[PDB]
Amino acid sequence: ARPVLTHLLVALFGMGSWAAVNGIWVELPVVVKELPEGWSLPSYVSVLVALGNLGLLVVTLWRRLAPGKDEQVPIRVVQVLGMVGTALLASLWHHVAPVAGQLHSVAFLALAFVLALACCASNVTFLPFLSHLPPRFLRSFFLGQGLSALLPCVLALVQGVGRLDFLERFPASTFFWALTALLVASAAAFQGLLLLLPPPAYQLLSARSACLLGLLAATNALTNGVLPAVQSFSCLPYGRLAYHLAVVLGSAANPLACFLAMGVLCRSLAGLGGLSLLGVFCGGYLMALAVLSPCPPLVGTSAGVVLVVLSWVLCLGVFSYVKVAASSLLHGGGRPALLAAGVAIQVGSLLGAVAMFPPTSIYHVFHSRKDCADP
Ligand SMILES: Cc1cc2nc3c(=O)[nH]c(=O)nc-3n(C[C@H](O)[C@H](O)[C@H](O)CO)c2cc1C
Ligand SMILES: Cc1cc2nc3c(=O)[nH]c(=O)nc-3n(C[C@H](O)[C@H](O)[C@H](O)CO)c2cc1C
Repeated sequence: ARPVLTHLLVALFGMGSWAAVNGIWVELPVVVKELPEGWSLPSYVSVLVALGNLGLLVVTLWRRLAPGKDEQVPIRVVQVLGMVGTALLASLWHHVAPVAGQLHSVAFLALAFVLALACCASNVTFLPFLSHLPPRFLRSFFLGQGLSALLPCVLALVQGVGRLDFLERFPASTFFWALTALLVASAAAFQGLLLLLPPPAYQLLSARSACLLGLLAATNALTNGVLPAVQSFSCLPYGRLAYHLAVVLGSAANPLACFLAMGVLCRSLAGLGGLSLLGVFCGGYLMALAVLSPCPPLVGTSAGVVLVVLSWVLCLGVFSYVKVAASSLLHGGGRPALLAAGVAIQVGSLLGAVAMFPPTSIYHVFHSRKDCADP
């Protein structure tokens, strides 16, 4: 009866989805300076988030053994897991211990693994719950899910991450406590959304429903496995302004794509194929730039900064739009159709991360750049 309030509440509910991982990733530079691992930490966090897909195996087993039980119990378990994990991370992130003879960060990595589990279960737990609503709220859900990534980047901007050795404006404790506040707000918004709602076969093997799952898997394998790995190697040779602009504008291109989808939405499979193609084009240009990390073409000229920022903006916006559109097309099916859309996203992301591990952590194909020097 009150559509704007429902839009706001579903937006906040969706915002509290992937905030912990998207905050850890942006905070990595402040933490790296103290931990004994060094700059090998982004390859540990990646493997942890890839292994976190065991939350699906637990959600499925609980949905099997308890067949007709309630549907809001996994949502609340995931929310409490996230809140308590972020509090414990804010409290005990700097404890090291000798494992295998080497000093290692056990508390940081264990809590990152728990948060990855919660965030991976959040998909197959939160997304199918929107079958109780008209399809115009999937777009608000995804807009909030994009704000989930946009807000920590602004927080790291205010903190002063990446200023080059200056001392930030506040330590990592304040950052993780702000993340805890975000997660509590999301839990309260979902509790209100529960008060707002009234008291209570041939498709899976079709070609039209496989053409959408393949698109979801491929676009998510690109956006969630490869770009987080080649980001710095692509953007760093062009300075500190290029890197900051690329990061912030790529993070802000998701909510704007979801707003544009709120405006007009595509519904033909061929249009989504074309959009995915023009996104893969830029996604491949970025990696072709990252392979030549020492000296890419057009370095030190104002053309390269623009040509490397616009690629990130275009890629992330196009893929977010295709995700929103394909998910809204599969909503006609039910909770079963929506459940299929989360599993595909997660399988694609897992395949992307597993495929990106060997070029990055085994053979070292990309070569880093020494600061204040032009090789
Ligand atoms: C290392 C890493 C792995 C991620 N994996 C996923 C993922 O599997 N699925 C997902 O929806 N988002 C994942 N994200 C976040 C994804 O970009 C997220 O949808 C947007 O950040 C906010 O929606 C990941 C983010 C990072 C930094
Ligand atoms: C795997 C890896 C990731 C890196 N990530 C960043 C980064 O995110 N931001 C950055 O400024 N430098 C990054 N660097 C470069 C790092 O800052 C560089 O080694 C030091 O500046 C050299 O003193 C990275 C280097 C490596 C090897």
